[PDB]
Order: sequence, then C-alpha cells, then structure tokens
Amino acid sequence: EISLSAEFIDRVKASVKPHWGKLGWVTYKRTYARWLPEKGRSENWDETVKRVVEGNINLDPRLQDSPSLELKQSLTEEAERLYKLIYGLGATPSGRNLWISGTDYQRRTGDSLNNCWFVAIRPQKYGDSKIVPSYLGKQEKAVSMPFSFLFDELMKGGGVGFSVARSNISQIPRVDFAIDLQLVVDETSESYDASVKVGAVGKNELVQDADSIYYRLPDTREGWVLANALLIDLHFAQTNPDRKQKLILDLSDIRPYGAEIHGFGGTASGPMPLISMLLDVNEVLNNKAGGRLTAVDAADICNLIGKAVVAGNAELALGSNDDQDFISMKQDQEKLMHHRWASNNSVAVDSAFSGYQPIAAGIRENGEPGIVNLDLSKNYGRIVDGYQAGIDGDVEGTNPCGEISLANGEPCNLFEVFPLIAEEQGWDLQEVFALAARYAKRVTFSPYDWEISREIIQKNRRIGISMSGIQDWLLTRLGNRVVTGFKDDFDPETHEAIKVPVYDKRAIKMVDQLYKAVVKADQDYSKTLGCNESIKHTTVKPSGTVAKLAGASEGMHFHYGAYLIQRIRFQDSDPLLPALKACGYRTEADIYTENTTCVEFPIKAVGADNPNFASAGTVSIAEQFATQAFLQTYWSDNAVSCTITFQDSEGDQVESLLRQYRFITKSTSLLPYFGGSLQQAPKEPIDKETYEKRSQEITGNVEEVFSQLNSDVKDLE
Repeated sequence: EISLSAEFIDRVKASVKPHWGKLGWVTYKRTYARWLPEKGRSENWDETVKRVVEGNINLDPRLQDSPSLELKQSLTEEAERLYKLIYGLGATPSGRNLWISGTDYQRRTGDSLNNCWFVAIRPQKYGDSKIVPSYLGKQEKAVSMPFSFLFDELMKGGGVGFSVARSNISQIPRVDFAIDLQLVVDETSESYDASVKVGAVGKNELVQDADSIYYRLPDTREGWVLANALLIDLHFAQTNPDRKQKLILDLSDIRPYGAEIHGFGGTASGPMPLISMLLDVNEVLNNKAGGRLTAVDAADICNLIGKAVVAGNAELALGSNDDQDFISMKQDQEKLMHHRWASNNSVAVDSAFSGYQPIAAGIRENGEPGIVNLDLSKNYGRIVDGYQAGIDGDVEGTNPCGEISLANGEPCNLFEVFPLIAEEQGWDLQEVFALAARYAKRVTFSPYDWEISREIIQKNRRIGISMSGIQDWLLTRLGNRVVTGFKDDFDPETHEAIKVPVYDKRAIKMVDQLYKAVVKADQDYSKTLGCNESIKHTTVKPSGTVAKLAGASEGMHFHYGAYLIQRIRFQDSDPLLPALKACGYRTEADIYTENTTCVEFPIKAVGADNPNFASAGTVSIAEQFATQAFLQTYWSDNAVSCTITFQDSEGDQVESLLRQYRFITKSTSLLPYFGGSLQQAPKEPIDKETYEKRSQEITGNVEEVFSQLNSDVKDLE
C-alpha cells in the first residue's frame, strides 16, 4: 500500500504555504475536515490531503498484481508530487473526494468517489448489481430500475441528471394496477408519533389479510430503494403476475431522526420523509391507473424521491422541447413548493432547432428551462476539432451542473486546476494537468455497484479535468478579457447580420497546450495500464466551495465585484467563532436565520485595479456567451458549465444569442441577473479605500488562533 511518510509531509509543510483564499481555511474546517475520535479533534489541512492522496494512489490497478519494487516507488513519488500540488491548493480533486477519499467509509462503499450521474427514465434491467429486487430476474426489465438508480446515487450524496424525453416515457407501460398502500411503524418505534403524522399506521390500526404483500424494510439505504422499487413494480402486470394490489411496507426498523449514519457528517432523517415519498409516489402512479405515465409524472416521482433524500435539511430533468406539460411543470406554484423544486429542468435540442421564442420567454421569467444539445454533444469533442460522427455516440444527457456529456448510468469524474495559482506555486502547468489526468483515470478503477456503470466506464474511462479561476488567470496573464471585442458578420445559414466576438489569440494557445497535455498524459497512462483511452478529457465546472478554498474565480465566472465584504454565516455555537472574533473580524447577528452569526471577510479580487476588470453585473450577455463558446471551442471536449446572467434590459437578446450559438453550445443555463437589494448582502461591494481599512482590522491568523484556543480550552469542538 502506497503511503506518504511523516518526514516527507513535514518537509512539504516547511517549504509550501497553502494558497488559502480569504475564506479558504474557514471553509475547509467546516466542510472537508473529518472528525478524529481518537484525537478528539477535526483534521488539519496537511492530514486531509494525506488521506486524499493516499486514497487515490492506492487505486492504481497494477498494485493489485504483485507490484514490483520500482512500481511502488514510482507511485510513491507521484503521490508526493500530488500531495505537494494539492496541499498548495494549485489544484484539487472534487469536494466529495476531499471529504471521503482515503476513508473507511469510502473503502466500504461503492460509487463513493463520483458525485454526479445520468440515467434514462425508461424500463431497464437491474443486471448483476448490488441492488436487485427479489421478485426480479437479473436480465428482467423493470419500470422501477431507473428510479432505483437515481434513489441510490442520491442517497449516496450525489447529484443525478435524468431523461424523461418523450422517447423514454413512451417506453413505460400502462399503469395496470392501483395499489392499496399501508405504511407500518410500530407503536414501539422512537419514530411512531412522527410517522403517524405523515400517514403511517400503528401495528394496531393495520388492516391486513392473507393476500396482502408484506415487506419488512432492513434499516439500510438498500432497504429504502427496494421498498420504493417494490411499490412501483406492483403497478405493472409485467412485474406482478398475481395481480396483487395490496401492499404493506413495514418501516418499524428504520432508525430515528438524528441517528448516526455512515458516510456523512450529518445524521439520519427518520422514516418520516420516506413515508410521505411512498404515499405521494403511489398517488402519482394510482392517479394514472389504467392510463399512461407522462414526463411530468415521471419527473414528479424523481422529484419526490429527491425531496425525501434532502429530508428536513441535486437533480436535472431533461425532457423534449415540444413537451409543453413538462416545460411548464415548475410554474405550478403549489407543486413547485411541494416538490418540483427538487430538480432543474431543461430541454433537448439539436442545431436544426430554432424554436427559441417560447424557451426565451420562460428563461426571462425564472431562468428555466435550460438547454442541452445532444446533437453537438454526441458528434463533437472540442468544437475546433470539428464534426466527428458518433465520437460520443452513447451520450443521452448530462449531470445537474451540465458540464459533462454522459451516457446512461455513467458518472462524472472531475479534478479542478487553478492555472494562476499553480503557476504562482512554482508549477509547470503541463505537469499539473498530467497529474490531474492520472488522478481521475485512477478513480475509474474504483468499485462500482451498478452493472451498467461498470460497463460504460470500462468502455469510456471518461475523465473531466476542469479549469477554474479562469478569469483571474486570463486577466493577469493577458491584461484583458479573452473577448477583446466584436466584429460584424452574418449567420452561416440565414445570412443574418450578427456581432461575432474577437478572441485574444494568445488565449487559444495557452488553453490548447493544456488540453493536449491532458490527452498525452491519458494516452501514455492508458498504455501503461492497458485500458481504454478516455473518450473525453476536459470540462469547466463553476465549483463554488472548492474555489473558495483557494480564493479563485469560479470556473469561467467573473467576480461579483472588485472589492467586497463577503459574509459567511455560522451557527452561534460554532467552535470557529471565538477564534474569528479574536482575530478582528466584524460580526453581527444574521437577520435571515435564527441563532446564526454573520462574519465579514474583506476580499480583493485579482486584477481589481485593472481597467479590463469586469464584475459579473457589468459583463454583457453577448460577451458571456462568447466566453463560454471560446472554452467549448478550444478547451473542453465535454461541456462548459456556467450560468449566464443578464439584466432585464438584455432579455431582448436571449433568443437571439441562443440562436447565434446553436452550432457551438452543448448546454446552456441562463438566469435573470437578480439581486434587487439585500439589507444584509452576502456580498457587499466596497471601494479600495474601505477594503484596505477593513483588512487592516484583521491582524490575527485564524488558523493559529483556533489551534491555540482549542489547546487551552477543552472540548472547544
């Protein structure tokens, strides 16, 4: 087993200073630092990175076949470089990886290293997977399969994109039987009352007869999935020969709310959310008994499921562009508040499509729907590499953030690099992206629970090396924004006069070399391992949380402002508050949430004093489209995630721009530049003078003060 020595760590810590953003360390402490029962304290940065790096390196498949002494030392040195890179924050894996990589939970939980997936909502076989209904054969198709997949990955903390295109919904058979459902929660359970409140009946009130179908739920994630799978499959004759229409699900064993759970810092929700979900999911199905399920019904069930996972504390529905019922489903206020908020909805289009008029109207109202061009996604890598028939022919959708082109049951597999920071930390970018590629490649050899995922991954070995802090990197290195201006031109088909962007040709070369570096890295590593080369390699994700660790601009997004006071909200009991107060940070009771404290962090954006500096509120919608297009053309062979924000005075341009880029954009997400005016803004803009004054008030090092207090005060955490 490859590992890093204490001697090496201390050396890195001695020469490498983590490039924390003004909110970085704090964000790390309350987000990725796991609790150490042995030591009675949460992890320190160096420790987290150690287990993350070790957890990834030990995935290399060669280490499974009597690894040679040379092999193990080479991997050890690669791990040491990896540790130095991540520790310095010049690059990092996904937030999920930072939280679970190298942990006991990870090693005992399949799919634990991937945070997003895609699945088509059409009857499918469960195949030889960890979860398989008892009443189902392996190769036997079931209506519940896609829902079970989504339910499972969602409970494992991931996000799931799914397709309810008309083509899939039509594959779902007529709802043959309206099922009578009773949810039992024994009077003895510590969740009895609470459950009765949501519709469950005591063991006494239970009305049973010999013909009823009965299932005792094991107090496990699988128990939850199988119970919803049973409920669904009983509505269809194909998976219910006995025509039994009496189901009794017993959730007396489900652990109560607050109960300790494996794989999360949080606790259990109790069976209550599961009860409601099963009851509501049954209604949607019963309400169509003898009829047919629509995309709205299919999406509602997925939404109800997502809602049950969120519980009392992550989806993307992709449908047909002509399905008006689906497109309008989230506008129903009552149902939006009850569960349709669970997913963000988009429609599938192709380059031939031009019906953007109604789509634009929707977008100008609520920012929905989003768009996914399956045509371009299946026939293109980077747009510059031109049309390539079926290069990604198995693509059927994308993940919730929409940066990865995905096939049915396929997961996202990301790694984020911050070009500006890596360079400032003395790294050669070409080498950074190569380490990135290999990290991702290894994740593809981790344990996966679903057969369909194993197969597709074996064939694709897809990786998604993301580039973040893009605006900081370009403004600094170029002195201006990738889009230097616009020149006149005409639409390639309609000859319509339009404004095309002029890109800084310097940017093309720098991103192109990095792309080729990831491809070379993947080609060589694929040879060494003897597996398939990654079908795709790059993308852009606006990973907010991780970008905060390093204080980098998120994905390709622009900064909210040059100089700002950023407010971070903490529970009044949070261990970090005394340390922050001791360091000079200004605090105030939060007016939007009870028992919460706001802490003010003065922040200066890179290039704040550059006349080419652009704040998100001032960047034209036309320029945002051009910027996304640039990255999709010369960098990402997957997609480009970014929220294009516009002022109402720009709404007249939404339909026009969507049409203009119909031959380049794989997916689009627009949102009316809201804001209005918040009395206690999470991001308040200030002038340079105010920023300097405020930052001078902070003369204490929170990381050091926290450790000191933690030491002098017992049970601070």
